[PDB]
Amino acid sequence: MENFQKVEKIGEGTYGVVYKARNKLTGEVVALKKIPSTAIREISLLKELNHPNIVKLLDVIHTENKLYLVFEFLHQDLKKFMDASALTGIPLPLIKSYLFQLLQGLAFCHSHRVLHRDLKPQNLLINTEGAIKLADFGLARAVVTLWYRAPEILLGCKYYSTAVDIWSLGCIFAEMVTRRALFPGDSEIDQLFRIFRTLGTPDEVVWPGVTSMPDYKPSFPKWARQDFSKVVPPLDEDGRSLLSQMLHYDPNKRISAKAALAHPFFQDVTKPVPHLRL
Ligand SMILES: O=C(Cc1ccc(OCCN2CCCC2)cc1)Nc1cc(C2CC2)[nH]n1
Repeated sequence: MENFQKVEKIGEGTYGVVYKARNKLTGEVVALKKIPSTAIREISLLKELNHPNIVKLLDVIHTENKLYLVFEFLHQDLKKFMDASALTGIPLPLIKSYLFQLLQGLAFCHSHRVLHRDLKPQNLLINTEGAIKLADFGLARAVVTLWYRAPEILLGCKYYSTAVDIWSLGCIFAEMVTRRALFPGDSEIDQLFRIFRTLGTPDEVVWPGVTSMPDYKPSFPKWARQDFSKVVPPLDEDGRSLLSQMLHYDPNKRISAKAALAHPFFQDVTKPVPHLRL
């Protein structure tokens, strides 16, 4: 750590403090996260999971029982960008470009059997060139917001799949379009009931095996499903169809990142430049 000069506090992550810092030898500006042997090995495997839509893990430093993760630095996160764009809304071609790029990043990690598990706007990082990148990939395996949590996790599935990331990204896509969180739960039951109130209480018809899940209760209220036309106006039919497939209850029916990239919604995808004031 004597090789780094702290510049400013980026924020407080799930694991520890994140600083913007300067590497004293290379002159490199990085993000430094201050955090068992199985953790060392899993984190070391993440150093090889390189993709243009994944924030680069430059180095892993284990000293005096403290673990430091050195990452590529980006100037802005999507949460702050969405707040800054609240009055006008993020233009649809930019939303579409960001969703396309995030799906490319997920398709890559998922092809390597690596899940994010905790996607949220705060860990999606953006630059002046129009890129968007996933941060904290694979750290979950190695107040916390529930808004993006998949229903199978809320229902107590211990062995969840890559579909949990598609659910989180669908929630984020809806929030970029409407300028409001889709399911802003403030407890696990409030989160689950908000999902049920919009998508309908799940049953054996739409989700075989749901009633056998660890935290499923037959006493859950039974709410009717709402039309996506009410949920995400003014999104077009291609976007609503894609979002519906990213929000399927059954993780097995939920669209994969690779199949989502082929969706007609992306026929006219482009890579616009965001308006960024740094
Ligand atoms: O999280 C960001 C975006 C960012 C940048 C600078 C910020 O400044 C923070 C507070 N300052 C105090 C005075 C004014 C504002 C805040 C957020 N970037 C990251 C993260 C990572 C790796 C995953 C670890 N890489 N890049």
